[PDB]
Formats: sequence, structure tokens, C-alpha cells
Amino acid sequence: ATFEIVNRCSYTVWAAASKGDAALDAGGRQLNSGESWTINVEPGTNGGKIWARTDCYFDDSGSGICKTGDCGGLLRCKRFGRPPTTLAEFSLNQYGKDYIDISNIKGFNVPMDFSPTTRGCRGVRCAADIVGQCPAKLKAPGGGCNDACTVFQTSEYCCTTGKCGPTEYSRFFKRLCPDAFSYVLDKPTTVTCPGSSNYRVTFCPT
Repeated sequence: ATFEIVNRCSYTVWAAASKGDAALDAGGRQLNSGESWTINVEPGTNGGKIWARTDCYFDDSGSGICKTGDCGGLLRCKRFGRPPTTLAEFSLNQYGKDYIDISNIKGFNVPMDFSPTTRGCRGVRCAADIVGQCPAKLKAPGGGCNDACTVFQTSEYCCTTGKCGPTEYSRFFKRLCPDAFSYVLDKPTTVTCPGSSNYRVTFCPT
């Protein structure tokens, strides 16, 4: 499957793509404002994520640090990034179907649209100013708006027992972005697309 990753933000982002134990494609790249990066993701990939990282410094070897979404100091991510990260999540060719969603379960850093470029399903978006409106206790100094599990590490926010409810913090994310997951047991906002669809992830869509 082809994913085109587009930075429409006015600032540079460092895109990342991983399935948690491996990079997808090159795993990461700098995207200046307006740049597009096309990756190929193997069919059958389960549990893939794409995110943006902000305020990164990398040396010649591809080693460094980012203020949001750092993936163990690497330009080319092999693992998932440090919150806060708005996530585009996908599982491809799962019994004939692809499944896509946007999640705020690991917080929010950059607004995102995640849409198919082929026929037969809808896209999803979270483009509200979550950072500007972020509750004081969830604001990350480096930038972004953390989820409550990251910040407080309770069973309730992290849904550790597999029973949890919505919270004042999850409802914040859900009010601003209804079409994104706000906590682990949120009513799913997954979209079912035809197997082997292609997609575009746009940072700062509006």
C-alpha cells in the first residue's frame, strides 16, 4: 500500500512510520512545509502508526532528539514515539479489509487528516486547536497536549484492568475531535476500507 505523507504545516516536522518492532519504509524523514513523502507499506501490516515529531535535532548519523514523538533518538524510527503524538493507525489486509483511525490516546501534538486516495471509504480528521485549549495539567512543556494516562499513570486513565470509563480529560479530547479515539474503551471511530487501499496523511490539513 502507498501512503503519501504531506506536511501542510508552516513549520518543519519529522514524519515517522513504525509498527512498533520495526520501521515502515525508511521509518522517518524531515518534511519541510509543503513537502510530501511517499512510503510503501507491506500488505498485511498490522498495528502500523504514522505520526509527526516536532522540534528535532539530528546529527549526521541520524541520532538526536525531538520535543514530541521522539523514537529513542533516531531519525529513522523502529519503535513508537514518546507522547504527546497524534496517531494515524492502520491495519492492512485483515480478512479482506483495511482498518484506519486517528487516536488521541497518546495525546496530541499536530493536527492531522487521514484519508484514502482510492475509492470506497471516508477519511477521518482531528484538526482542532487541542494544544491551545489543552487543560493546564495536560500541557507538555516541549509542546503538545498529553493524555491523562501518560501524565497520572492511574488504572482508570490507562484502562489497565480493561474496565474504565470516560473522564474529564478524555472528554476534552472527544469534544474537540469526535472522530478520534479519546481513551482506550471509547466507542470505536475506526473506518473500514477495502483491502489494499492507498492513503494520504496530511499534517495541518486546515
